[PDB]
Amino acid sequence: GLDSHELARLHELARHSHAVITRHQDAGGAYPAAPTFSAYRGYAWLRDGSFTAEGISRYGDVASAGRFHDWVDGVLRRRRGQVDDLLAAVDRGEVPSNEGMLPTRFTFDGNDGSDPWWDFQTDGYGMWLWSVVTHAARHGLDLERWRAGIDVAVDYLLAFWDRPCYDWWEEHVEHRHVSTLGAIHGGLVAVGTCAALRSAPWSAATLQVAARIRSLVSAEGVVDGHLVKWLGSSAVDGSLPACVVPFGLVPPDDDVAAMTRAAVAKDLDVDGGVHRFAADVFYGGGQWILLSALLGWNLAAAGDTAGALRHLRWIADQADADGDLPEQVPHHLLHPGSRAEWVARWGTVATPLLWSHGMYLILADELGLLP
Ligand SMILES: [N+]
Repeated sequence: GLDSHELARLHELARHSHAVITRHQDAGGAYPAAPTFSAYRGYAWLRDGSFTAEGISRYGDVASAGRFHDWVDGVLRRRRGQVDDLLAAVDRGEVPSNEGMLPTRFTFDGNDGSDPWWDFQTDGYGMWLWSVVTHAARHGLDLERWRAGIDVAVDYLLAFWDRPCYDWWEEHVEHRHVSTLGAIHGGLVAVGTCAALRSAPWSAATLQVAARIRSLVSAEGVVDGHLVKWLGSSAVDGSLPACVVPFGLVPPDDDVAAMTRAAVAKDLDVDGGVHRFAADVFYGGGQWILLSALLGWNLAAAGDTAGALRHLRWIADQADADGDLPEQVPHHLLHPGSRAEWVARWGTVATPLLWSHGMYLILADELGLLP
């Protein structure tokens, strides 16, 4: 495995990952995406925050992870009326516009940070349900602390899970993305199998809807034995291993899990750095730390320690002078011509990206390498 040279570098990157996350956590509890990146600064995402919260919970900082769940919970309780209004609209056959839906970007005070016409996404609500249930399980906590916010998220997701929306990458609003469906599935199975939530009025409905998601992925989201980026597509996306671990469309040992890991590695992994999708022109289509971390987590869960380690080492080699992990690195670019216009508009690549550090902590934990 690892000599004490490697073990010391990996331990130090874990401790720094904890530090950069808790130091930039907002006073209100939110985890920001990236404190210094022009286009992300001032906002919080449930997707980034939930994976960040899971790394922090595995690290053992119950206080930090708890303030993030408090923040999300309170933000969702404040949307109780908005969600009830959307459901009542649906019940009158007046299907609301993307412009009326719950937001993607939040301000640290829980307001919409963006107009959901331009970035409507449902995955973050499903990831938060997964995150808070897994945190409560790990540390023996009472979910009643966050139940009223869970109720808002469940109600919203049971109504809107099958709606087209933008993918994790804010593209293709017309499509139903398999990693978005996967995130919602993980959240619903998390609350539906949670003994502390056995009397919730939605308990049975969450597992019936999770089964409806798996039926749709079965019918339109599997080609040549692997998951695909969106229903009706042949291609893969770097986010797809999340549909195995942790969101559980299939478990690690399933043939579709194996074929999906192999398709993602062949089509999108270069020397341990995982690309998002073939067409990606964002900063030239670089190699994403969080996606290398996600593939590595999935190889670990499937019993491929070696492959997991190789991805962890690749990630650790992208750490900068201070131990900060960027969003992505340009060692291999899918569309090199496009990088310059992105550096010009938005600046140097987001560094640190909190989600990079969260995913680092998860993969390190899966390999038993936390201090
Ligand atoms: N695991």
